[PDB]
Amino acid sequence: SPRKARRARLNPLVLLLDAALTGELEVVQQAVKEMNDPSQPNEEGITALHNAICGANYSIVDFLITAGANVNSPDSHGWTPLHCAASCNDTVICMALVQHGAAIFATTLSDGATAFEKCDPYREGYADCATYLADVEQSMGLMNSGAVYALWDYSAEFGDELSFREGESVTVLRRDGPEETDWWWAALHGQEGYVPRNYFGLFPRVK
Repeated sequence: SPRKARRARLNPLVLLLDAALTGELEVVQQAVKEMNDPSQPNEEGITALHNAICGANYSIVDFLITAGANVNSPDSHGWTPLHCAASCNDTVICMALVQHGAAIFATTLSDGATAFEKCDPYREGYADCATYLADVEQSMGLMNSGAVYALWDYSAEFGDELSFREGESVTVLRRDGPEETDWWWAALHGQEGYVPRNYFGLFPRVK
């Protein structure tokens, strides 16, 4: 059952997404080498990683992450790979994503929810997944000496805000600051300022 050249008139991205959804690893492997960007989305913002997650294809997910697939790419509705993993209550995938640069506080375009809030209480594994994500959220600015990793470059909009580049480590000084629920007082190279929570991961992206 090796991989083979597709029928000439079929769209390769479509075959990629189906293979990621059903579980055909070699096909995914072939597509990834041929395409320029393993994070290539269709018209709906859906990427191979999104489908691998929903299909519970652990082998394909690891391959894609290791290959550099954008673990934070949002679809047309603002759902990132972490949001999909949570809605399936798949703790193992959530962990793999978190450990490779997932933005814990990213929110969807629809209903503006975080991954934690997308856990499905109607499906099995709900308690375990929600608890993990809740612990992940609480450990930020506390664990690893209070350090979090920027997942994107950010240019301060105000002097009281902090500028930073993708991949840099930021220390969270004030987390539960009441005056700002979506920002944290932080430190980068001796400078102190506010930074948006959704720009950070517990771990850095795979470069």
